[PDB]
Amino acid sequence: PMRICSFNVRSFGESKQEDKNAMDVIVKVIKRCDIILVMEIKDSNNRICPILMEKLNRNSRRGITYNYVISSRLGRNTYKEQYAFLYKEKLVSVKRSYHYHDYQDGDADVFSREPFVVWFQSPHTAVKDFVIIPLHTTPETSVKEIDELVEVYTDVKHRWKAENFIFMGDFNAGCSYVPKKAWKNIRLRTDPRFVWLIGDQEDTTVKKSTNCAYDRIVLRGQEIVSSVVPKSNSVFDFQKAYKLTEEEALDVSDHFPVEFKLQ
Ligand SMILES: [Mg+2]
Ligand SMILES: [Mg+2]
Ligand SMILES: [Mg+2]
Repeated sequence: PMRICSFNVRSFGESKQEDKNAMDVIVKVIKRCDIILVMEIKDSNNRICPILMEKLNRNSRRGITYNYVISSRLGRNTYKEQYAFLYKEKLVSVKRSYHYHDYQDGDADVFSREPFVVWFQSPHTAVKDFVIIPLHTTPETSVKEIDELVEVYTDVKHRWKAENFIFMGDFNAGCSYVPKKAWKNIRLRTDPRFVWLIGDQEDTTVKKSTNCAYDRIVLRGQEIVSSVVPKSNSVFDFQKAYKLTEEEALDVSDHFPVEFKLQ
């Protein structure tokens, strides 16, 4: 069974490479996953190659090799981020990737960080291919941004043959950003063909004082939905798993990763 993870790593820049403790936790988290979306990559050179070197040192299983695809730098101006997908080479490959663009009226309007959509081929799963649409919203505009994910789904269906979709990332989908009353105006929730694997009662925040399901996974496509391994869909508490204190865990990230498994 293949594990797919999304992980918001707070400010993953050159500085973070120097905290060996935090970096070792991040590597361990990645090593549990066959595909992992990493968000908040911030660098104008290369942080994604150091990570691959680190992950490919034990050249183990004569081939548990990892590769990556990374988006362009996305934002309004000086403040840019990248989405990266790290994946086990021998288990999946990238068929195509593109940056969503709204050809109608306002062209850079809704997303500050346009989804970097990636079409994966997966010869060993029941579902032979799927598309991952990642999103990292700006907190105060999460209602609109999450809602607009149905327009990305439409665009991808027009462009590619694809039937199976995974929407994942940091939607900021809780607490004061997306209150209970606002779910009514989000088509990604009110259309029930979209299946939510992380529910509104989950805690994706490392801090003990907060309990919000900021990070999410949503599927569409009857094939992929019915291929989810029962009980696999969860928050991975890396703090409890590696016996870290709150301070050590906050050095890694402010967010826990979310994940599920596919048959
Ligand atoms: Mg942040
Ligand atoms: Mg945030
Ligand atoms: Mg918490």
